[PDB]
Amino acid sequence: GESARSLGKGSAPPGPVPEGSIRIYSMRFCPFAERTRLVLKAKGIRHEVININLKNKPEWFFKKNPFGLVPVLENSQGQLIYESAITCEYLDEAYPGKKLLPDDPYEKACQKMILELFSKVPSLVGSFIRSQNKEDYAGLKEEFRKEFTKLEEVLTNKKTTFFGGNSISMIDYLIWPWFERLEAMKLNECVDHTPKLKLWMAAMKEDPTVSALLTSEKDWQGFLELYLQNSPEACDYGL
Amino acid sequence: GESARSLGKGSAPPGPVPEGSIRIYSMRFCPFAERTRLVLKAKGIRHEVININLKNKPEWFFKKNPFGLVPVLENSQGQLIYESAITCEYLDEAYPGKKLLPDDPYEKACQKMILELFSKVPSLVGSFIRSQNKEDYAGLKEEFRKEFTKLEEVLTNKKTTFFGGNSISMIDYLIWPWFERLEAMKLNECVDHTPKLKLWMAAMKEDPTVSALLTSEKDWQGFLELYLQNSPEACDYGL
Ligand SMILES: *S(=O)(=O)Oc1ccc2nc(-c3ccc(Cl)cc3)cc(C(=O)O)c2c1
Ligand SMILES: *S(=O)(=O)Oc1ccc2nc(-c3ccc(Cl)cc3)cc(C(=O)O)c2c1
Repeated sequence: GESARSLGKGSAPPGPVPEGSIRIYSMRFCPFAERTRLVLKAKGIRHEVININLKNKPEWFFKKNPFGLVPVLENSQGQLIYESAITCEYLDEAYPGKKLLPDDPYEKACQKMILELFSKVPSLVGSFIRSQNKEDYAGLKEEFRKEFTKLEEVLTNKKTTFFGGNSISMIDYLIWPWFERLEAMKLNECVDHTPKLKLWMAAMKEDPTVSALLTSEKDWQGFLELYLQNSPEACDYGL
Repeated sequence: GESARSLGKGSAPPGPVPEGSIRIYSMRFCPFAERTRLVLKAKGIRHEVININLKNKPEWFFKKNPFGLVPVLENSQGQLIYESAITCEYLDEAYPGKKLLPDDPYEKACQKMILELFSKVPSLVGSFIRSQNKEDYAGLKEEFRKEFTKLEEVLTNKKTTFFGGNSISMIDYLIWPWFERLEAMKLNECVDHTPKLKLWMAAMKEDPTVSALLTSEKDWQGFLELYLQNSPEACDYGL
């Protein structure tokens, strides 16, 4: 439990990444970094995690990513890779095991097109934070439904359980972390008129990788409570 | 000249793409679609162009891309690919000739990270359109310089003429179309304190692919004049 505690302002910069492992600079409740962690787990990649206190960042972390954002991968050769979708594609290419992206140029482009379709959803988390009452909440639900109908159309067209076929693949993991938090946001009704999307969510929760990393509603709310209180302890909720 | 004229509202949907060619739905002055055209030319890919009148779109074009945006690739097998960066990566993978993206997972990720670094520049075209006087213009220049300093740092770190090395590669073509329009926007002073970036621009203009597709300042201004007048003839400036 204690080894997961975040590194913040004044922490010593970590040592080199050992041969045979890759490191991810992450935060336990960041959906972008969850993408990378899903991919690490799905591909069976040996790794270490350093959590970053994003409310109280170490100065040395800007040497890992000049933008100060997680996720960041660092390997034994000293190479640094950031931007969540880039870290995921890098891992899929650089490591053996289950290929998460198809080899076919067209089918890979399709996955990336679905990812572009999804692009408005992460910024609706900001809309969620700024929603203060029942009227804001009604409008927010409508904003989520609008985006979710687009994803429903993809699953209708394909007639598969997942966004890349009948097997879980990269695209599913790239979109999953925002769906993971719907119940905690009280936005689970927004999939009510998207039945294929609703079944997709149930199938995702049964995926061994997703299940291994899933954070409970209570933990989501614990984190959120502290994060909106602007606590430097938010990132270490539950330790 | 006349074959380049755009298809608009009421035009007949085009026939199938012939075997041996790929089609791009484009517009002659769209920088996103210029990315794809640069890649088609650089890789020596046989193709046909259908220009879309973006101020007066054919209803059938939404069957090619539900979002109604260029570029869109359509091949002889009926597959449709859109989103400019996706069309480019697709072409690099699907076709023979010069590989524009490196094979190495890390160096490919680096190109994509530079692309993410560039992400604010296309939206500064909107800032440009909304700039109405000399005070707005001063602020606009400062906004461009801020982004350009980030790219200057990439070239300083690498000590190469281009963003992916000493040879032109995918990343250069992905960012080029916005730099092509700097002189016409009267923003060429914004590279004055970024000397490596300024030399990059001069080297790009000498690239045979870039040179083959480059549009003159006068044509840029012709298009812009008509586009801001909201003309349905803007897209066909010069015919
Ligand atoms: S910060 O840590 O720099 O960035 C950040 C990380 C994670 C965030 N998660 C949420 C969130 C968490 C739980 C629930 Cl139920 C809803 C939303 C929100 C935000 C945010 O934008 O405030 C996060 C920011
Ligand atoms: S529209 O055609 O749907 O989209 C579109 C295409 C191209 C644009 N080009 C410019 C532009 C052209 C020349 C110069 Cl000097 C500066 C800017 C602007 C815009 C825009 O956002 O208005 C374009 C829109």
